[PDB]
Amino acid sequence: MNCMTCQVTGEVSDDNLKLAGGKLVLSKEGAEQIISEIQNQLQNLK
Amino acid sequence: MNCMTCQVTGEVSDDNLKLAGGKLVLSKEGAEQIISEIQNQLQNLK
Repeated sequence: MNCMTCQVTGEVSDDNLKLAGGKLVLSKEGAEQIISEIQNQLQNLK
Repeated sequence: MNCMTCQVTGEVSDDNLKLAGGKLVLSKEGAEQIISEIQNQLQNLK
């Protein structure tokens, strides 16, 4: 048996987040704004 | 064609960052740890 858990921290959420692959270019502030979107999706799905 | 720049902020970097994809599962704290890795890749090549 297995479950969706964080490989970097070990936390398990029902709304769980996924690692990057590169659909569009962002800078330092763009990437952190994606993490605002990602952490907001974990907090409540849009 | 055109230069690489942030579509979310408008900033350009020499080691510019890229959007999500879905490569492995993380939680809220794991995804922000990827932000630490991402912003560190941009910051270590200036």
